[PDB]
Amino acid sequence: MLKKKQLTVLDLHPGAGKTRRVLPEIVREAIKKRLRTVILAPTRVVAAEMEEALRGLPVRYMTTAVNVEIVDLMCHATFTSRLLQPIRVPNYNLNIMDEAHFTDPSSIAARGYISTRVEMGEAAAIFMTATPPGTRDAFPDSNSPIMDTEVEVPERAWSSGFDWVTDHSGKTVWFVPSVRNGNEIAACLTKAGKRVIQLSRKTFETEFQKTKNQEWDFVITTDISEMGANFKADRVIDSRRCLKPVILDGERVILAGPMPVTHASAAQRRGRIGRNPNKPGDEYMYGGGCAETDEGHAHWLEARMLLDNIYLQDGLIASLYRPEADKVAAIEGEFKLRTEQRKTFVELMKRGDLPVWLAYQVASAGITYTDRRWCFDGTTNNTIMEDSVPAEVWTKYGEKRVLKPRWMDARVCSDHAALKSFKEFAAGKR
Ligand SMILES: Nc1ncnc2c1ncn2[C@@H]1O[C@H](COP(=O)(O)OP(=O)(O)O)[C@@H](O)[C@H]1O
Ligand SMILES: [Mn+2]
Repeated sequence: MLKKKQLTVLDLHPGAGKTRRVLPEIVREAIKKRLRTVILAPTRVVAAEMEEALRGLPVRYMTTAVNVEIVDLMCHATFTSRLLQPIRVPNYNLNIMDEAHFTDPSSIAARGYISTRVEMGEAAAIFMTATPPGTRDAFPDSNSPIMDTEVEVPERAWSSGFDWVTDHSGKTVWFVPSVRNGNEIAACLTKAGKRVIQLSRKTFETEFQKTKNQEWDFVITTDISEMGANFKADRVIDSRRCLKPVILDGERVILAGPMPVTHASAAQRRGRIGRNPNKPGDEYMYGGGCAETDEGHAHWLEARMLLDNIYLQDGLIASLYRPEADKVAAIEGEFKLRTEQRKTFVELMKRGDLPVWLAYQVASAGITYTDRRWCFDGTTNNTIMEDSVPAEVWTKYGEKRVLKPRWMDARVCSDHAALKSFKEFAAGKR
């Protein structure tokens, strides 16, 4: 697997031991061969788990998530961020991506960068995932048999007709299509006397610990838990539905759907259970079919925005990883920014915590990071609502204004927490 100019897809079925058994073997061999190696973990939670699997081995943990060399370990997003910034990144001879199905824009971009370096003959790479891009198998092998049942799954509060949900006496991981939908289901379950933990992208690294430290009956989670999150559960309830960010008329981003998940997403959701060879009969209840909803999904356009701004060699631009390259229609290099606008782009995404697409619109317009006039001078149909009335903030000048951004990205106000963060941004508070 370790030879140069080779990209290996390590696609053992879920729970087969890719992360805990195969990975340390790979690391020991890479150290013996003096290969400069990067290990890419999807989340800080997984990075901390990897330190336990890699205990003893000389690995530099480039994250504060690990309380503790020619092997570096960092998060997917950190790798892509460092490539975008002036910071020097080693030309790693061996690039290991764990949970390489992650569809975050930074993860897609990292796969494009790594796979291009391999294609140029400069490096080796190992992509670890049970569900490579394009998988059509929602029901892969597992360590113990799974009971699969197609069934109508509630997506709103319910009173009758779903007794099977609450009659269960084990622990359930329930994949919902959005934070707001999960809030409603959570409230309904809590009213029925269940103890519920909710997880989403921005709360995961913090709230996941409650699944170890607290008694719980349900974990209500968005698709973030598709990325190596381990639960001691015996049932998965899968709405089989997700929101799809879509760029409309090249001018705005909406959150379309909910709509079907990909086969890979469904397989990863189901793959939370059936992982213990000593506990057969975990249950997977699924509420819809699968479809290729990554086609036209904004994350792959946003990956091209990132990759267009990563230096590879002179003027060349890395391509997306071939199996996922057709999921976006874009002109190669069309998002490349000059030095100063690229710095603004990066700052809008990191400190600004704006979605990639929105950060690009602002930076490519020549706006500097601290200049928030664009948050207020949009068209009337770009007005953002809070509790059914136009949302308002005090500008950094002390004037109360309606939030009406020049470019509208639905992800800045899809839940209360997102809106709170964007209001603070519009006010100049970060
Ligand atoms: N902390 C742990 N202690 C013991 N076994 C674990 C632990 N975490 C995961 N496992 C088990 O180890 C096996 C392999 O896990 P893993 O390497 O994560 O599989 P994969 O990466 O192929 O999905 C699975 O059966 C999983 O349930
Ligand atoms: Mn794994």
